[PDB]
Amino acid sequence: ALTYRGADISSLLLLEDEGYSYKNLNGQTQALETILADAGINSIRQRVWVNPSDGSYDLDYNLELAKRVKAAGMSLYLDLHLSDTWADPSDQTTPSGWSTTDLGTLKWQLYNYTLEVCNTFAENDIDIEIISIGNEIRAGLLWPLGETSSYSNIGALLHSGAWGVKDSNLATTPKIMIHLDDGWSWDQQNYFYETVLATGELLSTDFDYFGVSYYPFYSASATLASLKTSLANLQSTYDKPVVVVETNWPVSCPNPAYAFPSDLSSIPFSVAGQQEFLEKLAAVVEATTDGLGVYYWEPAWIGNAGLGSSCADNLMVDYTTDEVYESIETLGEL
Ligand SMILES: *[C@@H]1O[C@H](CO)[C@@H](O[C@@H]2O[C@H](CO)[C@@H](O[C@@H]3O[C@H](CO)[C@@H](O)[C@H](O)[C@@H]3O)[C@H](O)[C@H]2NC(C)=O)[C@H](O)[C@H]1NC(C)=O
Ligand SMILES: OC[C@H]1O[C@@H](O[C@@H]2[C@H](O)[C@@H](O)[C@H](O)O[C@@H]2CO)[C@H](O)[C@@H](O)[C@H]1O
Ligand SMILES: [Ca+2]
Ligand SMILES: [Ca+2]
Ligand SMILES: [Ca+2]
Ligand SMILES: [Ca+2]
Repeated sequence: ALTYRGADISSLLLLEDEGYSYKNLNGQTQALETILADAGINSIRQRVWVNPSDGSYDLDYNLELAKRVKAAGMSLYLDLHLSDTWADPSDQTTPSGWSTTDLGTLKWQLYNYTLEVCNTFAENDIDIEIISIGNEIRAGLLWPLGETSSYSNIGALLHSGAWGVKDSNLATTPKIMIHLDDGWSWDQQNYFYETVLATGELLSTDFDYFGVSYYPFYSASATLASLKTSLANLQSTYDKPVVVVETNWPVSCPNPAYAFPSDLSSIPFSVAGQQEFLEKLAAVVEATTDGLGVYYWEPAWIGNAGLGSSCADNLMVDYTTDEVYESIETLGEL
């Protein structure tokens, strides 16, 4: 098995608030984290926002959710969006209150944030396994100061964030991840790290794990073969372990906006499809020297079945009954 077989279920507490509830494989209502834990899912990924208006995905939200993850027996991976809202390669909005004008000041705010996110978690007695300094930061983070016009700035902000983690009172220090999208592209992956490390503002010893996203429905170049190479090259070149931290496969996709990659076009859009996909992905990752795991993105997000894609349903739960699909078991045995 993979060391880590996970899911990001950040939406859970918001969805429980609206009324919703989940059924296990045997038709009995049960808390989603216990259902998942029972399937072999050993790790839960959670997105963190800094000061969202309505408190979605804030620190308090995450402590509430992480207690339940801890209780259930699973490890915790915090995905620091380092923003008040969605962070991705086309939106990296600096948190309100943080500097859009002074790097010296933004670095301090970031150090303080990671330090004290960590110290609060240590205070509430919750262990953190993985913390990412940004979500999908290939186009940088904390705009404008960390836009890709300044890899020197990005490198320096990462160093600040990492150092807040190291300096916290966590009994065990979380493994620090840098997370880029387009995991399949070695040129994208390598370009970021060589350019940033070349500056000398990020040190190789500032972080522990590579994270990558790997989605099949945003470009026909996302071949399993291209991912195998990207992952192997990241590891050979920089001597660090690699994790696929976000992936989906549709159980229904009638109007894709992009051709699926050539080595995945024979996989159906069904629950069985999801399993075959996850198995083929897991094999790539098992065979990568030091390939530690796979996390599915938002398997249970009722009312957002498309999960942002041009595909109709990417969930691992039946949204007509709120019952989890068998694909959850395949995820847990990867
Ligand atoms: C540095 O980072 C923290 C983390 O976001 C910023 O928010 C402040 O966090 C501290 C530490 O958790 C809070 O203080 C603590 O509050 C609890 C409950 O009231 C109390 O039991 C602890 O003993 C401690 O006082 C603080 O309230 C919170 N502040 C805000 C405005 O939310 C902090 O502000 C950052 N620092 C700067 C100077 O920007
Ligand atoms: O509700 C959809 C939501 O998707 C967000 O993006 C997620 C994820 O956070 C990213 O890390 C990844 O690149 O893509 C997925 C969507 O497939 C997005 O940031 C939001 O704007 C929403 O569309
Ligand atoms: Ca609640
Ligand atoms: Ca069974
Ligand atoms: Ca079980
Ligand atoms: Ca730009």
